Amino acid sequence: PQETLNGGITDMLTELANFEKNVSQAIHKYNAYRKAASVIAKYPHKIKSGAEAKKLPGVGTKIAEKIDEFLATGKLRKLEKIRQDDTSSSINFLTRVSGIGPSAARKFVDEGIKTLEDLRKNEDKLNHHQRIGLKYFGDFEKRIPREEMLQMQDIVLNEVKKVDSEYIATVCGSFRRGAESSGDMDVLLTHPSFTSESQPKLLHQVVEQLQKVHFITDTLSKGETKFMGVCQLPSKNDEKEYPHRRIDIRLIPKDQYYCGVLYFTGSDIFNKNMRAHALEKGFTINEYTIRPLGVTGVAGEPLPVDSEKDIFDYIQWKYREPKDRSE
DNA sequence: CCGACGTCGCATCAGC
DNA sequence: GCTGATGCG
DNA sequence: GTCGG
Ligand code: NA
Ligand code: NA
Repeated sequence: PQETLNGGITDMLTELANFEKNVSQAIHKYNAYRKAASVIAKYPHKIKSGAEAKKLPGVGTKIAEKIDEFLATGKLRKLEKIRQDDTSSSINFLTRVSGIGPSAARKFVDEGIKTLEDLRKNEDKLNHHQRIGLKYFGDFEKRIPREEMLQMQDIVLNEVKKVDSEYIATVCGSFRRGAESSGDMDVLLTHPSFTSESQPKLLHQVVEQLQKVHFITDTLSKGETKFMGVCQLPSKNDEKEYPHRRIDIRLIPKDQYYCGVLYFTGSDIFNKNMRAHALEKGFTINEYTIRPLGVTGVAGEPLPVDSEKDIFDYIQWKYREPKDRSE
């Protein structure tokens, strides 16, 4: 619908969510508030009362009472109190640094480290990831327009093919689904020589090549199947430099690749629905495999999958393009 | 009432 | 040194 | 916090 409709409510809930996650360390309270904000963000009416909102799935008595207070007064007392409280605001703010989660942010604030300037003054208290998150603080909160994501895809597919024309690489996420912008880049990689019953630097070689051409600029973490790092499109010799961007690269067994591509293409709602329909047809899908279910509920051996459509055929569903996987 | 709520690879730390 | 827990994305 | 066994 429209922000003007329930943006005040959805903004209030998202702020309460962040405080649960970052200050309370109550991840489930956080996900509850976020779910409430999302169902409400999709409701195509300006909500008039908590009782109206409570009909919606994920809004309960508490959030109904909060909505009543917000509508009548324009604010939530408890959010106003958290907002001004120096400890809570600082903890919440510091978690915006990649690699600083609620635990580190609490420790920093417990010793007087509250601001980016405080972090910048205390480099030796930061691990390598947190230093990189600090270095690119502003860049990492920017969205990536699709035209840039295309240019980034072009570099990644070219360099991957240059290492070995046998690699398969798929940029997934909302971008795959036609998203006009993105938050990071999620690259899924496989090779025929890598199966579930068969890593030989096949991830390292792609990362190295991407580093050798100066696309990947920093490494947050890297092992034999998952890389998290920083990348940046090349400038134009005389043009504002592009911002640095977060990029993940996953190496997946070939026999699990299209289940991985399906899963990490999403959306989250679409995945829940396809998983649900799959159970009601006798199958279980996870990020790795589709397996048939016995009459007693015992999952059998994973079934051969060589394309996304294969999965749809198993469950007797017509192939849905990434565009049409919003839900 | 009261437990579930998504999963996991990797970096780092606790403990031995 | 090694194994397991915890934090984090 | 919300849901549901
Ligand atoms: Na409800
Ligand atoms: Na963070």
